[PDB]
Amino acid sequence: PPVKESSFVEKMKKTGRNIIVFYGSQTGTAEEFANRLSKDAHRYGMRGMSADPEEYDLADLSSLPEIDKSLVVFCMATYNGDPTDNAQDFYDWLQETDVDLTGVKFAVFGLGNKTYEHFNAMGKYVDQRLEQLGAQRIFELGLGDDDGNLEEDFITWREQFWPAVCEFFGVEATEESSIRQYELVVHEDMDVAKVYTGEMGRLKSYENQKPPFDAKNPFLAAVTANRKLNQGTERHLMHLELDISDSKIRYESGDHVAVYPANDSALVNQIGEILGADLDVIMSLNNLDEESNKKHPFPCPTTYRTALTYYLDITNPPRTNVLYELAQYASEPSEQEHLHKMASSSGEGKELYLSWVVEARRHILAILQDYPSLRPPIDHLCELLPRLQARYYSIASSSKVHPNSVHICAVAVEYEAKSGRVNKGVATSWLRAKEPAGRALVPMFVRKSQFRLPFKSTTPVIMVGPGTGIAPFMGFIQERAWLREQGKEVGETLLYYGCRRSDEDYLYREELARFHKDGALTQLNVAFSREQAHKVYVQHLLKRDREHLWKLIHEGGAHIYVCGDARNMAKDVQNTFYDIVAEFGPMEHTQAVDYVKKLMTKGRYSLDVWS
Ligand SMILES: Cc1cc2nc3c(=O)[nH]c(=O)nc-3n(C[C@H](O)[C@H](O)[C@H](O)COP(=O)(O)OP(=O)(O)OC[C@H]3O[C@@H](n4cnc5c(N)ncnc54)[C@H](O)[C@@H]3O)c2cc1C
Ligand SMILES: Cc1cc2nc3c(=O)[nH]c(=O)nc-3n(C[C@H](O)[C@H](O)[C@H](O)COP(=O)(O)O)c2cc1C
Repeated sequence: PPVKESSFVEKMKKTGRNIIVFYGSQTGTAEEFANRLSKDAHRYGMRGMSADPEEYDLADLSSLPEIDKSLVVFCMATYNGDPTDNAQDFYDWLQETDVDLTGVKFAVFGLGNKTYEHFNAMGKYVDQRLEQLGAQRIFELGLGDDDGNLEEDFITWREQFWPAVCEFFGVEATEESSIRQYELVVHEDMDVAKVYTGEMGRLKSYENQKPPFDAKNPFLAAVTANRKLNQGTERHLMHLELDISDSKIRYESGDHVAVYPANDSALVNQIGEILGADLDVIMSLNNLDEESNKKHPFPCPTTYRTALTYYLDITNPPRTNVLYELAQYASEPSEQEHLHKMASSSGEGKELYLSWVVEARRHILAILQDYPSLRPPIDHLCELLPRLQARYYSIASSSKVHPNSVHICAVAVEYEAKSGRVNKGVATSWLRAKEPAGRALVPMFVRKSQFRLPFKSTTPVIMVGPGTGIAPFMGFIQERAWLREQGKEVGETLLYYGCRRSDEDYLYREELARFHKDGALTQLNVAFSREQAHKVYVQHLLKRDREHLWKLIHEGGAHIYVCGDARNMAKDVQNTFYDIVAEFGPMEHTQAVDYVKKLMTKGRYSLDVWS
């Protein structure tokens, strides 16, 4: 229960703001969009501020009309058909309230991914609900699809949004001058005890650990084990064990473990070297808006090296506003023009951004090397880069068997980018380098999920997780085996797993064989996709066992679980379940779909997919 800030409307009145942009974000994408819209206000004679709804009480929206030409914008992401954690309060409020929002003007931009049944559910709800409550829409709902290109969807919406705002309120495009949000303050003689060295919350919080641990106060768990899971050399799949003893962290199979990684030191050093900057300068970036709660873009004071290493994202392709602001620092005309045009909503500038930056997966260093005239000051770059996010992993262990250890099953990311270089996954490269052996510590925390084994030990379980999708099921199988050892009555436990070849990347091969031998796994159905000319996938095995699965589903009350790739595997497995139901019900495809979607609402078809 966070302590709410005082009314955001009064803050707007006291600081001359007429527009406030709220963000529902978990990976920081909606947060950036909000900040971008907020900063935009200035270019149209208005003044905005972005804000975390969790820190506020949206009921004060009814007071917003008290400000002339006032407006509120919501940039909301959706997660599993639900609101972001930080937007749950606001969501619950929209449902319970009956407050009259007459006079309130709003606009909504939703961040979603079409590869989901509930595409932009949050953005759609917020947009619809504010209207039901009496507020009037000032611009159409935005539907950003992260499966195509979200950045482009924002550009398009934004380009139309402002002219519509200006026309309704009768304001002009007062043109654009580079404006810093922070001021640099170099520190020449500061006590080392006050310089952030990578911690996420309070100073020295990593050195002096105190519970409870969470996203703002992660627990530095020792890496007790880090072994290679795959047999061959095509790729690198690994199994790590994080010791959470004395952390008091609670967890259950199905939960996720998040880790705060460190960027590649070489990459950090090269960025500093190409900019001719001294990365060991101790400094702070202080907000020019002395009223804002966001005093720095990241924990300060600190060195540029530490910022680029633990607080800043220096690997993902930079967004258009970043390249736009950096353009001023490119001394070669043609290069200044290419960067400037990256923010176009159409044409060659847009196409170049999509192919040369996004498709080629060029990170900031690559751009600095490919456009050699671009030499921005390090301090402004640090202000522009997005924050380094934590990465989530499906805990591969059962707390009933390993209450003081959190297991991770992950594939190391390393690929040839069309940018011509080899790109390395931040968290996995970092995880892979951690050696059991001070100790190898990993800053982490647990996030509870709704992916859970049936409450009743007798309820049948059908698990589908090819590749790394196996990771929560190792926890499930462990727990189910443990239940049998405790004398309990355990229903059928079926695993449908898949890999390329039994001698290449069959994860947990020995463990799964043991569980099967001992009866913990009623069936171990493995699809080896490359051992023959045609592909053999998990859904092929499900179709093969359609008769039995239907019996378990329709008569046994079986629970279905699907983990892994959400792009193709999940949809294909879902389609196969449609076919099974349709044939054995029997019923028309349309009803089969409803039947399966119903199982999802009744908690009997759960997902843990990602891209
Ligand atoms: C809820 C959830 C559960 C997850 N569970 C697990 C898990 O249990 N095990 C696991 O291994 N992962 C899991 N992940 C994925 C994990 O969170 C990270 O996204 C993954 O490990 C990569 O992170 P990274 O920092 O190593 O790579 P990053 O530096 O974050 O880079 C990731 C990006 O690289 C790009 N990329 C990757 N390959 C290519 C390529 N070949 N060509 C072009 N672009 C490419 C993509 O844009 C990808 O988004 C899960 C993710 C979520 C959201
Ligand atoms: C675990 C997970 C679940 C998601 N579930 C949904 C969903 O149900 N619907 C949707 O439209 N998008 C979904 N998305 C996509 C996000 O809404 C989209 O990537 C958004 O840009 C993230 O914004 P953020 O960085 O501000 O949190 C999901 C993404 C992840 C990683």
